[PDB]
Amino acid sequence: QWALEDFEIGRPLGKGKFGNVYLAREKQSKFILALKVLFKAQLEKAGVEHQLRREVEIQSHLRHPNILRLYGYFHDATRVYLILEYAPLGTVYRELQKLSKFDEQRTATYITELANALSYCHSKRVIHRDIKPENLLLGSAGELKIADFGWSVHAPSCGTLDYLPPEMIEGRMHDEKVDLWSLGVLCYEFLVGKPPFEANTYQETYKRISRVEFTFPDFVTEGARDLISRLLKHNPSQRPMLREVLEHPWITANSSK
Ligand SMILES: Nc1nc(Nc2ccc(S(N)(=O)=O)cc2)nn1C(=O)c1c(F)cccc1F
Ligand SMILES: O=C(O)c1cc(-c2cccc(Br)c2)nc2c(F)cccc12
Repeated sequence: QWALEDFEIGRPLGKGKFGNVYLAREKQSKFILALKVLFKAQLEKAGVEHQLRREVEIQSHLRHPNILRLYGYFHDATRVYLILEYAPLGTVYRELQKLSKFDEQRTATYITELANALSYCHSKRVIHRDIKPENLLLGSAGELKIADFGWSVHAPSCGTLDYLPPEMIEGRMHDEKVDLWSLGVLCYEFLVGKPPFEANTYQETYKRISRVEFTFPDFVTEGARDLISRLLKHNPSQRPMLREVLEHPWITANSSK
């Protein structure tokens, strides 16, 4: 079905970890795509083979304009290859380093696209549990696309803690409401330029998250402060639904259609 000899490899798009993502073209069709090349050696050592097979399983079945498509896969003597959709405008992470922060218009648009992709995800019981600017790509029309379903499982079932909710950092039972916390973290970071629980240590970030310790800078408007505060609740049941988020007055007044 799939072999390396079917693709013309180009420029690197990102580096790992388990390996790199390269720009590639399918010889037979001239289809431009992105080839994630993971090394079997590193994947063992970490014991992620079950998780990756789980990711690929989930990601290949999903169909949404705000979820990055996985077209297929293959493997050789030492590497596993993922055939991904190529997002031409790069990462939201890189965009945020460039602009430092985003306006209300851009933030509400990204939050709408993210909530939509998450509603679709939850309607198939899939919980992402890893939404972060490094895992968000931008399509040719600048539309947001969720990219890494590595740490995703079926609800209700590590690096920097910045986007994880209290129930997850404490090891407790967590469900769909975990992704609603991530949304609040992202909405804050888009407007401020840094996540609300950021710190110089993991130990301190853990304290900040468990205690829900965030302050808004002066430029954060009332509407943004209301949506973020509602999302950043310790009790998961106290967080709103995705329907409520899409219908928030700050979202409806700044988003797009
Ligand atoms: N599948 C995919 N498409 C893109 N598009 C893209 C376009 C330009 C750039 S840039 N400005 O040169 O760094 C980067 C990516 N990335 N991508 C990935 O899997 C990917 C990812 F999710 C995270 C990090 C790196 C990646 F490579
Ligand atoms: O035994 C292998 O060759 C092997 C295969 C895969 C793999 C195959 C299809 C889809 C996906 Br996702 C992964 N992964 C491996 C791995 F992660 C480590 C060692 C061997 C394999």
